[PDB]
Amino acid sequence: VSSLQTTVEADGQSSTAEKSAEVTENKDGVNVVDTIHYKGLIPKQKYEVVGILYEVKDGKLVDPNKPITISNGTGEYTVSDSGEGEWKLNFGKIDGVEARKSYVVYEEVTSVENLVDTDNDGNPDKKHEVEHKDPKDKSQTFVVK
Ligand SMILES: [Mg+2]
Repeated sequence: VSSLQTTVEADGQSSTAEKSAEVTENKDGVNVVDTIHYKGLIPKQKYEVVGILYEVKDGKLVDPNKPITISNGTGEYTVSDSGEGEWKLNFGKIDGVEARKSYVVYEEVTSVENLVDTDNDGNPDKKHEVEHKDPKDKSQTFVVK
């Protein structure tokens, strides 16, 4: 049993569940970072992260097949001893973040090792996969002025 909660930071402005960060169009691009608060991951195991930034309007993806940007971060993430903790994914300074529009971060977390036995043969045969893909999550959304 596992989950991710995520917090987007756009040009130093952090979103919350209550209130999305507001930024001005940057021209040099908007710096986008996502904090991944993970729960119930397998302790001490290595995972890979794919973060995806989408344009969003009224809690629906505008163009779900055309992400603004995709980040793989450092390429490997280590779970805490408790299975709960935080990782930070940098997207970098992102072009195509436009005035009057909102953007939401989606996250996919996948174990490096097979950790899930799906057929009860006693051997893990599947990677552990956890995601947070919520287009209504203010915590993952920022607004451009
Ligand atoms: Mg198996």
